[PDB]
Amino acid sequence: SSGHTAFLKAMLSTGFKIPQKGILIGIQQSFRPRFLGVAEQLHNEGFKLFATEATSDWLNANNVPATPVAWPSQELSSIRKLIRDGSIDLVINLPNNNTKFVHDNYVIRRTAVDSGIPLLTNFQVTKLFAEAVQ
Repeated sequence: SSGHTAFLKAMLSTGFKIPQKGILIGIQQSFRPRFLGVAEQLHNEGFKLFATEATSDWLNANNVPATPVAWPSQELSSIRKLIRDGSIDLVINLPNNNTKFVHDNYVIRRTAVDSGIPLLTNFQVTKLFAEAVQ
């Protein structure tokens, strides 16, 4: 494979650029309790949050606004379309053992990297990305 327009634009970046638009949130259902706090914090900082339907509804039900998106396999807007037109400039995709979503998660991570979008796949990092008031 190769990278294209989105990727080249990323190679022109400085390295200090911090996401501003929206954040796609992908997490295993069972990890919801611990993540809610980080989500709320990201929201309270001006980020628009996007998540797969079930997760988006859970977020909203817990005072954290979020827009639902469809799983690539179940194509609710398309994740690639959002990443493609700049609505999502950061992707949080943490481990998920659900067989039903393993490929979708692979595809989501690959789409982010292919377009030079920062990808957070560890909760530690993600955890500080929010507290840092960043």
